[PDB]
Amino acid sequence: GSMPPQLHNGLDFSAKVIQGSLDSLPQEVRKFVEGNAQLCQPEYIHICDGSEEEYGRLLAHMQEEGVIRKLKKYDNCWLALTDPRDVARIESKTVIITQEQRDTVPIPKSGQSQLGRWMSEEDFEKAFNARFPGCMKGRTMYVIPFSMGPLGSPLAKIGIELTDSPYVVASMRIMTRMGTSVLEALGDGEFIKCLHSVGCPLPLKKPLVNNWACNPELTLIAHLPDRREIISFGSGYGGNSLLGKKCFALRIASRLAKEEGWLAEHMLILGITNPEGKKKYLAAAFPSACGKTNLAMMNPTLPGWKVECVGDDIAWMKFDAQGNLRAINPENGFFGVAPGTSVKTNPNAIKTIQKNTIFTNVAETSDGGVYWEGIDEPLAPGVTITSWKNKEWREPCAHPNSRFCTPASQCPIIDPAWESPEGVPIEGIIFGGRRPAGVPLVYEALSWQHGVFVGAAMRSEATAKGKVIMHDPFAMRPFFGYNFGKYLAHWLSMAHRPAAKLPKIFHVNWFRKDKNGKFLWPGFGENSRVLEWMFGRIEGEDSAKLTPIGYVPKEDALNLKGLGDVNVEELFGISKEFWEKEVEEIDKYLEDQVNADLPYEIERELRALKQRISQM
Ligand SMILES: [O]C(=O)C1=N[C]=[C]C2=[C@]13S[C@@]23[S]
Ligand SMILES: O=C(O)c1ncccc1S
Ligand SMILES: [Mn+2]
Ligand SMILES: [Mn+2]
Ligand code: NA
Repeated sequence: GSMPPQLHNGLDFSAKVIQGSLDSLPQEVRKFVEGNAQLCQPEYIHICDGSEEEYGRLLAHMQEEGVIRKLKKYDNCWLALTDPRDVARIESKTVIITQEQRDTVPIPKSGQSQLGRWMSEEDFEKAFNARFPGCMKGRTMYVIPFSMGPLGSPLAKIGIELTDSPYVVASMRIMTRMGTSVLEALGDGEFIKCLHSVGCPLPLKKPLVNNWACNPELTLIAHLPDRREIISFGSGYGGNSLLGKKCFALRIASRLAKEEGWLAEHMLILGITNPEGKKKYLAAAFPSACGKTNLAMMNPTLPGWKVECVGDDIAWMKFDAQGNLRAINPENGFFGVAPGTSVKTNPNAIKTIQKNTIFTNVAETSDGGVYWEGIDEPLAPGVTITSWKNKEWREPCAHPNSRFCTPASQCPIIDPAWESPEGVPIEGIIFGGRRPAGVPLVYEALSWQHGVFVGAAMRSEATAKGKVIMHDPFAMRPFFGYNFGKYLAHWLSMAHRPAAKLPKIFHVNWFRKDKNGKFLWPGFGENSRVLEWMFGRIEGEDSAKLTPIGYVPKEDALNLKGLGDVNVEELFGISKEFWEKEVEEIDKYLEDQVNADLPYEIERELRALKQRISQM
């Protein structure tokens, strides 16, 4: 873009650019970069090109400043350890700004909304002014041009993230498509404006802990959908700082999707091929605490079946002119929870993460390897462990929210269409939650409307003493870009869309325990048997029986060959007393939390379920 006019010498930042050119940027890109540079006062501006050279040098530099360590056991893998105050998304400091609160969250009947956090426009200007002026003093402002989705896909959308964190740059290179080709594709078009800062201008006013710059007290993750802006301050943690992911691809994206006729959801996408050489794509939404990544990369136990991964976290879906629900994975990598990852739980992840992968808050072995709880692999004596707190270890060795951040292209079961610009046709949508009692292994919704209800009704046992069953509709509770009632209405409207081929909707539960606490289902790759049943159902097979909660596998329909005796009686048991309570808790929840914005059809599904249960 062109040089700003000025009476002095404070507005044109061209002389501080150390890679790239303000002149070569599209006009609105320069205005976004230069205006924030005027505000944040970085020492330098680096316009990222996405090259391997850039990446390699940025890593080595972080290595030089003690901010990351090379993991010598592996091929180009790296470890970051954070300030223990900056380890996770902070929901209570995550907000969406709109003129009217009701556009962002429903106004609850009696309680506080659990479905979002609204902040007023005026409150946010004050909060911004108290954080961003001068915040990058002494630092480089990196400019990251990025695409969500395959470059050029009709479903893809472009952002520009400004950040003062090299860690965010490196991770965005993995988790998005980043660099010069994006700028060239963008041209004079529109882009989501993403501004991030760790909130630690130099000279530092407060102690730097573990060489991890952050500002926990002023952490604030804000979304301004009307301005097409995401503005995030004080956290380097991925869900807070990698703005393409939750901020853009769920919060901003879900609101855009509502307005444009598509869906942005917290779903994995997998492709499954059966022994008859037929392949289907499925999407699944489980709470953050559950195992999307494991299901998306499942190694099936059933012979002749194959599972391939399109994505493990976020799906962008649009019914096309032909009525097919086409989906893309808008991301470029996997930002997976490391603990619990083993050759038994996810052998394909184990394979993926030994090259070109950045790990955060895991333990390090003395031979330059990684360790965490649940890795389920012994260490040779001699090999010692440094914890994620940078101390010798024999409390966990890795933070429970520690991560790997790995390229999608490296997954040995990555689907051949995982980057196809047209997306993949979704034929089933799976909801699920961790339920120790009452809820069967699998059931199928009676209708589209019943299925949307099933999404809305999702509950799951929270990670621990005492247990709590929390609501998490569509697995979107932390992620709604707008009023949940209106999101319900948007999903319900798909039934009325000309030509739409509405996928079958299922609900799963791998967690049911019997009368004495015994797991009723062995899980892992045996979950391929559930996927088999769903596959058949989608093909029209007569393999279901009706129950009050929906369809379940009829007698002998579920493939149990090789498993022995399975207590299907208890696993598929439906208790009237459990379901009476369940429907009441769902009622109370929807009435309070959705209130005047609850669609008629969802109230009707509630009444119908109540009625079916009453007739048991
Ligand atoms: O089990 C368990 O855990 C399960 N199932 C189904 C679905 C989902 C889960 S977790 C989540 S989160
Ligand atoms: O909380 C989430 O669902 C999540 N999913 C993937 C990667 C990071 C996060 S913060
Ligand atoms: Mn997620
Ligand atoms: Mn309708
Ligand atoms: Na560190």
